[PDB]
Amino acid sequence: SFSLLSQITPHQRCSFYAQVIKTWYSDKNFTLYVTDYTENELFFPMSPYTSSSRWRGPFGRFSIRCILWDEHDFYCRNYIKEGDYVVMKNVRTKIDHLGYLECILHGDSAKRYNMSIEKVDSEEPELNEIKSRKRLYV
DNA sequence: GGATACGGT
Repeated sequence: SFSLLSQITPHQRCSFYAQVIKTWYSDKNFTLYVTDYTENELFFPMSPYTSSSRWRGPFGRFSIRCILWDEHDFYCRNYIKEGDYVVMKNVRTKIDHLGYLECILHGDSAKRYNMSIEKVDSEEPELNEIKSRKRLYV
């Protein structure tokens, strides 16, 4: 069962459609910042007043950090791009050291949790409400 | 397992 990002809470597993806003690779993991243009009180409030950021929106509490480890990292690092639409299935949520929600994909070689992320074609109607909502904020 | 909304590798 799919949730809107407004609906997700810490320390569960969930699934959602989203757009990728920001990527960052490192030698430990791959990070996505993603949104479905719904608000969550535990999301970081992104400021439009920061000087010099490459972030162009959405602002306020509208996006979530996803940390991708191991096979998820290796698969996505050079594949998932800023602007892409994704569907993410059976991922874990937690709270960071400051009280903010984030999503995690741990390594799962034993294939216990059936986690996945894959690209979604821009034309898929599953993305329609994301698109409809994004019009509110541009 | 990383470590704060940047950095744009």
